[PDB]
Amino acid sequence: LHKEPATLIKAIDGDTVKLMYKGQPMTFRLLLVDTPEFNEKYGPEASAFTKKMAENAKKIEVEFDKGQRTDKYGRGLAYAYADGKMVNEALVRQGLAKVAYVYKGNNTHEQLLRKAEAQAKKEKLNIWS
Ligand SMILES: Cc1cn([C@H]2C[C@H](OP(=O)(O)O)[C@@H](COP(=O)(O)O)O2)c(=O)[nH]c1=O
Ligand SMILES: [Ca+2]
Repeated sequence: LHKEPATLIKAIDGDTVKLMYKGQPMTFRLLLVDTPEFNEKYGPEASAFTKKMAENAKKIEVEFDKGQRTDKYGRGLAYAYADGKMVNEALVRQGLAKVAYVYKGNNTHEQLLRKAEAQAKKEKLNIWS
């Protein structure tokens, strides 16, 4: 897999963000994770976490997996990075997302994220508290 450039257009919530990619606006949904909706417990914390990570970043990149690159809603499916740090992983490590939506053929970083979820659970962080 490889990283490609994008720029932030707007934070949306914990697991979706509006980025410009190959010069076009797109909503990206983060692969392999599920944040609470804003209206749910830890939703506002998840939104804030992703917003801060994306806005503070000097460099945003997206990394598509081997399979589908857009979902049935026209959302781009990617791993997102802020200054080299994967947002998907960071959310899970902080207990602000669960590993979820692991479809065959778009699951390259599954075990990395499960290891992060285990550590968040051990620490009883946020959604595991
Ligand atoms: C993360 C992800 C979601 N989806 C679809 C599955 C779910 O369909 P349904 O809407 O019918 O539940 C929805 C969950 O996204 P959200 O968590 O953003 O709601 O997005 C994919 O198709 N591929 C994916 O990789
Ligand atoms: Ca969600």
